[PDB]
Amino acid sequence: GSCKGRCFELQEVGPPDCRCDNLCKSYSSCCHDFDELCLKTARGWECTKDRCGEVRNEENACHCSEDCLSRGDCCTNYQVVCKGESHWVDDDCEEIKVPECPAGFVRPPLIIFSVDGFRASYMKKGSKVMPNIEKLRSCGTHAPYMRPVYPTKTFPNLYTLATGLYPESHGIVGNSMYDPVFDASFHLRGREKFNHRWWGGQPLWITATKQGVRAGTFFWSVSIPHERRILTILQWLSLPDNERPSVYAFYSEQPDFSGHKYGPFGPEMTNPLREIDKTVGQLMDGLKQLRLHRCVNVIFVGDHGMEDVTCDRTEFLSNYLTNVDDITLVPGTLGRIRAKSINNSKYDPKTIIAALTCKKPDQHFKPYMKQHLPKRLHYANNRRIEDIHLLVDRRWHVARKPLDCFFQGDHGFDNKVNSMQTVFVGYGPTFKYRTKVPPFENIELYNVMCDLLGLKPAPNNGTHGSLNHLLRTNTFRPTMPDEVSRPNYPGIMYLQSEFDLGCTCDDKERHLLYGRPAVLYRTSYDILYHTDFESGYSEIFLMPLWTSYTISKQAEVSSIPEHLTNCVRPDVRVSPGFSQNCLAYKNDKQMSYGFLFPPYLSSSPEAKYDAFLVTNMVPMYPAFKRVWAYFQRVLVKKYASERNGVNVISGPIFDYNYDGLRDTEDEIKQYVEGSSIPVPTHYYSIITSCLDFTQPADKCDGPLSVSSFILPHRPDNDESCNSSEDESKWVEELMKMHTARVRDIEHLTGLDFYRKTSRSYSEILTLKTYLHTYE
Ligand SMILES: CC(C)CCC[C@@H](C)[C@H]1CC[C@H]2[C@@H]3[C@H](O)C=C4C[C@@H](O)CC[C@]4(C)[C@H]3CC[C@]12C
Ligand SMILES: *[C@@H]1O[C@H](CO)[C@@H](O[C@@H]2O[C@H](CO)[C@@H](O)[C@H](O)[C@H]2NC(C)=O)[C@H](O)[C@H]1NC(C)=O
Ligand SMILES: CCCCCn1cc(-c2cc(=O)c3c(O)cc(O)cc3o2)c2ccccc21
Ligand SMILES: [Ca+2]
Ligand SMILES: [Ca+2]
Ligand SMILES: [Zn+2]
Repeated sequence: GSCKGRCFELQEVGPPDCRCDNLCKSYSSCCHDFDELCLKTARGWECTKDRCGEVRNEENACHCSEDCLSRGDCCTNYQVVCKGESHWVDDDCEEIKVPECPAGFVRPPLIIFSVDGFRASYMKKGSKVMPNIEKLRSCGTHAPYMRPVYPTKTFPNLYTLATGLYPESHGIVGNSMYDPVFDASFHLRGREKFNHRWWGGQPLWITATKQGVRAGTFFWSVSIPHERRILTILQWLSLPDNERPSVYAFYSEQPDFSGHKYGPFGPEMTNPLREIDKTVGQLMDGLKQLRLHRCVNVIFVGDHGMEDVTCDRTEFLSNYLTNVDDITLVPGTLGRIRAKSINNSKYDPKTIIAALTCKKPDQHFKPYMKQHLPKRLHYANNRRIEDIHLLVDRRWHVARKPLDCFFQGDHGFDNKVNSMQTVFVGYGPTFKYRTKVPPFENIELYNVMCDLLGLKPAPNNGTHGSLNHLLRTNTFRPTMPDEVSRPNYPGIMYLQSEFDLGCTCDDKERHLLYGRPAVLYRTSYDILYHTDFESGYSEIFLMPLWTSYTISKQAEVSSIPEHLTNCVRPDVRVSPGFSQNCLAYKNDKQMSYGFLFPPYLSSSPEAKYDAFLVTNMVPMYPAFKRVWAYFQRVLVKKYASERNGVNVISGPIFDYNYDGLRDTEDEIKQYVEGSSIPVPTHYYSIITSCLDFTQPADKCDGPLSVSSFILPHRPDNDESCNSSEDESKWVEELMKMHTARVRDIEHLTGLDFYRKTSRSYSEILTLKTYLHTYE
């Protein structure tokens, strides 16, 4: 019934003994004396010279008594003021080669310092307003920025951070959520968020406790001031080895709060950024007091950035739809449209998005069926994610009615938007000294954090080892996956006369730079060699899985000879039974065909004939052919001209269940008419070259540069409002919106790339997780 000596305990209490927890206020279960005993504030949070040696007065917020550090409740500045010790920030950075921890510490403790809406750019704008944060960044390990997940909202990103899962896998797909199985709605305000049914995956505090590592409460009630959070964590860290947690978490509502009201770049942002730094100096001044400042690994990390957004730049559905009253919309920086199923006869998904498509000359949102959203967002495979999505342009909002400024800043946009980028910093013995690392995605932190705790990570969407360059120790050693299916290498097995495919034609080492892609599923494929390209032909999918070729910088482009314009030749190396039939494409009136290796980049007039081989043909819609033709005839040579050659790996992807995973033969829903030939949901291409552009791609002795895409194989070009103009106007913009990581293609193909490079597997992993933003 009382909180005496019970304040901020870690005791797991189901009913009934009343509560003194860090979250007792959010639950309303605080024992009554929590405010007086636990939420002390008297005499502030910093020692003054007059308070030094003071007799202990329990009522003071913190203590400057000589018994204070025996009790572990000194103000964080006790030794600075009282014992004449230097502020951590004023001390010069010294490398922490080994963790200098008290005896009995089994693990280097870990502290996660989370900050809401910390734009990556704030770091510069504040080298002098954030002296403590800047010493952690300069002397520890830091990235220029960290990519948040989409939606770039607080809960999806904080839980992604806790799980290493995309929102669609852990289920916090948004700050607000309807779940049809539950018939219930989740909101940032309410007690529904406290129900465990919403929270999938395995968050870091569960991974640790299940493995015998104790955790402090990652969640703080807002009524608990930040200073008191720093004192509690510093107090948990003084507990005996039995009770002492290994991992801790501090959260700041700032600067998201001020970035919302005043905007991201207001001069008013400064003092928020300074308040945060003082809370860092309190933690590091606190840690140094405990002589834990060279023992604890500290992570400074945000959830998302802040963008200039005002209620003035708001598109209203009522201007595009007829029955805005028969729809539910999750509004703002992203759109989700569901049917108000009651009074909802007229609601038809197809009519809705047609009415929202390219209706205004400068439409600041695009409709999207979730499945057609860019694959790099991985935002479709959850029942809480509505089919209809509105991808809103940065700096804009979407709302139902004009009747829905108080805010100059907001966020939630696409996660490639630079204003949505956030910060990561690592400081401590397991982290690297004075070291910098490339921007990485926040789905990879979970593995690093398990590593820093010696925890076996739960299955997640990070690529374990992609971030080993962050750490001096706690090494996780990645191993290349093993080839499941092995390639058959066919020869001239059959005769041109044995083929009755209805295919007609007026016939008459350099390309596999980084080794053969591994096929990591059970199938039957043939490596096919040609002058200009190499391919792995799926006898199951009657198409190549991968097609690899190299186009040098000086390469010439050539037109399709008009006598071969509709030429499809039969490959003697592969069975009539394991080949497509041109007849199918004739019958299929909406389906046409394309080629993985472009005939435009043939090396000779004679070589070009290979490009017309039936084993290089794939189902392509006439609308997509516009996109692919442009990429093949124009952009490859352009990339080669810019990057001093490029190796290219193109192919099909099948993901009708939009799970981001290779489709099985049964998962395929669309085939060519009367054919066993599958229609891909997307086409991919991996474009690689030497990061050192003075070295051609084929003679590259160092790091690699890649850009990749997963272009959607759509029967129309309605995604492109400028599709009517020349492809010079729209194609590349489309391909930029569907930038992809090689990793993302590996999942969608079951293929493993870069297995035969000169680089370490760690580097290559880092390379497969890279996403070319074009921002
Ligand atoms: C009102 C705000 C100040 C706080 C909101 C807190 C809420 C999001 C947090 C508080 C307790 C959290 C759960 C707790 O850690 C136990 C686990 C079990 C694990 O398997 C999945 C996650 C889960 C349920 C946490 C979910 C988030 C919770 C409810
Ligand atoms: C993100 O991680 C989850 C966790 O593994 C992946 O979902 C699992 O995938 C495996 C492999 O196919 C299945 O055996 C599991 O059944 C899946 N999860 C569950 C709960 O069943 C998910 O595929 C990953 N996402 C991506 C895009 O790779
Ligand atoms: C290794 C994992 C690191 C992530 C830590 N992490 C902190 C959360 C947090 C804590 C609060 O105290 C809080 C608040 O006081 C007000 C508010 O609006 C939101 C708030 O969220 C949070 C939530 C969901 C998943 C993860 C989380
Ligand atoms: Ca990954
Ligand atoms: Ca799939
Ligand atoms: Zn947030």
